[PDB]
Amino acid sequence: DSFWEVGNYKRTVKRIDDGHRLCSDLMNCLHERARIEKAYAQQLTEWARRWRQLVEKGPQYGTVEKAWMAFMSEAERVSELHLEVKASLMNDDFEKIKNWQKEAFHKQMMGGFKETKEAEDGFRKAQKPWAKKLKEVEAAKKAHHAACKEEKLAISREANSKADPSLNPEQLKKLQDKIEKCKQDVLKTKEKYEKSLKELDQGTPQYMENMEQVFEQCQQFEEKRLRFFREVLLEVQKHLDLSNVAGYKAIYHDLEQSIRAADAVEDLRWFRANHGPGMAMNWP
Amino acid sequence: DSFWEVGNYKRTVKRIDDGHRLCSDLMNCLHERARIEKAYAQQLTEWARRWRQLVEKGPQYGTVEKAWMAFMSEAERVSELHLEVKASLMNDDFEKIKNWQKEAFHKQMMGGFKETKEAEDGFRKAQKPWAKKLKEVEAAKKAHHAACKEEKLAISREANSKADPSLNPEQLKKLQDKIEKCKQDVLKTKEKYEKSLKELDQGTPQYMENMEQVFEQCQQFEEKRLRFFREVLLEVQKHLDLSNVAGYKAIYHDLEQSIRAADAVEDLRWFRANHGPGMAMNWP
Ligand SMILES: [Ca+2]
Ligand SMILES: [Ca+2]
Repeated sequence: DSFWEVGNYKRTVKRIDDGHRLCSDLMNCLHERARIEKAYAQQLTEWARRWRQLVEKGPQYGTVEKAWMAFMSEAERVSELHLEVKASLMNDDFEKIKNWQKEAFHKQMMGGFKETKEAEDGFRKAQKPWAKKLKEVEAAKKAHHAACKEEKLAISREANSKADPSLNPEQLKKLQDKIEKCKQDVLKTKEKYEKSLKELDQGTPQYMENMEQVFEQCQQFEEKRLRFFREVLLEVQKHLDLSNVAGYKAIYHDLEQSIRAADAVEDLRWFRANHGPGMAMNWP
Repeated sequence: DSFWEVGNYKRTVKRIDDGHRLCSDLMNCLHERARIEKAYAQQLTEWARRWRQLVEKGPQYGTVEKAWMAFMSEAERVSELHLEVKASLMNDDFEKIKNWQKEAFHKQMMGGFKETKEAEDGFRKAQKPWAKKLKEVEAAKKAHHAACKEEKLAISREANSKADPSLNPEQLKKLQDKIEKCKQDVLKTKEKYEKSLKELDQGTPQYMENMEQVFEQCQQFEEKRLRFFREVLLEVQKHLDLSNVAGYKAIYHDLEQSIRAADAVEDLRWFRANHGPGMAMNWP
């Protein structure tokens, strides 16, 4: 089963479809990654909505409160970033691939892709001849191998009959000339076989040349996809990369500052003035 | 409403109990955030496991199959950084608060922190000599404010008892005693409501003293907690920041590298040699 075996070009043709399917796989892949990012963002948001509420209603006041409260903002900000990845993966990468797909494969009226049919017929036309001059070069192989086994009979039937009491000038003759319609026949086919075999090696270079034709045509098509894949993945890479986004760092620089603004004393001074000895008192 | 109003110290005392609850709230807050970080990593890990298989058993081959495989790596590595966040939030932040909480609030087996009573009883204590005298002054208030109306009750019995059928002198002669004896009381009563009111001011400066003495305790306790939130929050802030890890930038360098490593031309050669014309063929 080598590429040259009549009809083994099927693998090359199979690749045109694999191409379209790989396009869909990659879309699903990026889509799944998008749903995941969105899920993380949504959770961070729920957490932020939930704890901003709980902290506000709880007995925590002052700068320590704000400090605590800054994390809800941090959570919400991270969420946004991840929704940007989701957006990028979807509106950019996903749509890009979806369009490349529709622009590279076209439906055949009957069903299937034109570029696949185009390659299928190309390989047929290019192999049609060499194959014909093989179906017979294969049939002339049986006509011979059927004699090189039919000859072992005229020699076998004359050895089994050579030892029998019911022999006659006739029965003994119906085995004599048979070793001719075989011996002189085997050579008769030994030429049929040997001929077409050389009647094939004179068209073999032509056959290879035509197959290279169609094949190169397929490599050109595959090349466009392989290259398109590299371009796309490089963009998806930059989309997922939050490790270099200055905006991401800003979130935490801001977070810290808030946490530092936390001034205990001031919070205590407040409590003394609004709930402690510092309050006004109209004595008796 | 004022803090100096007897028993209003309750608020300063309730703060103690609240301090315990805030430690717990902050714990669950970090805990939930941890759950979310783990969810994300969990999800990124399934995606990678799923797509490493789909690509391996898929028709994508060559350098491009690895540029694709490179995103599963990114997924697995981002995931680890996140299980690292959870690990910190739980093993470090949550536990740190969990120690500070328990070992700072001596919870008395029966029910109630020994730190609360310390202030509860301390307040009752400092507010006894005052709540005591106030009870005297108070009782000496509705007593005099009763003698002032006691005489004005009899004066309406003498001057308002002349239009009665034949007045009996034996009565008016002593009916004027009622209106008189009253002033003898509004003489002493007025002297008590005024004497006690001074016995009240001879303790006010001492009252406030003992009172602001306990407050300061409570303040300094609350201050322990507040400063502690500032310290533990600065630590959580760090743990959340993914930028704080070098390997983070290394993930997208390694991703980019692999992708760039994708070569169309190269990948094609391989196909031609493993499925195309390049293949070896033993001709007939
Ligand atoms: Ca304890
Ligand atoms: Ca304790």
